Amino acid sequence: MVNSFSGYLKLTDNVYIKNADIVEEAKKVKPTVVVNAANVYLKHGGGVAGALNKATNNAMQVESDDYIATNGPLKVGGSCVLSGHNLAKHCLHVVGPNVNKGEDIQLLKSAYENFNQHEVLLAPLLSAGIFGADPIHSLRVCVDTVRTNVYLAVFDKNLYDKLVSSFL
Repeated sequence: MVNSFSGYLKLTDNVYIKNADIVEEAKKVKPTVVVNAANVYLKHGGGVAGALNKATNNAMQVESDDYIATNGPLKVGGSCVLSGHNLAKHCLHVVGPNVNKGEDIQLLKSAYENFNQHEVLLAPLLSAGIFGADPIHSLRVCVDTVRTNVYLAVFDKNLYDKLVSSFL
């Protein structure tokens, strides 16, 4: 189906990439699904999670605290679907491994498999940024795992340029 995502470069048949702030993209597009770079406790302190939560005026955190009180922590490589608040219909909170916690990078493929439960997503690169993994490797795993239509937002221009110029 035609959609309103604009300005993306096509990497493969189903993976698209743009130098953009995921918060601003979400506000403009109002996608069905925005992906959060979550941790197992849904503590949205920094990185993408801190930015998305701030954009919701902390409503994402309040909802998340209730989710954890009822259900307990997620698994590394796991996910849950919560409200998208003012950003999207839904937020898919996905836990990539955090290398700075010693977590196993093979779980990155499991993390990306959650995307296949949604026909279209706006997402960051999983395990990138403060999660400590190599973003070039994360993009490779994304391409090789996700089969649904994923629109990747990369805020850092220098990183965006490197991801494009090194893509196989």
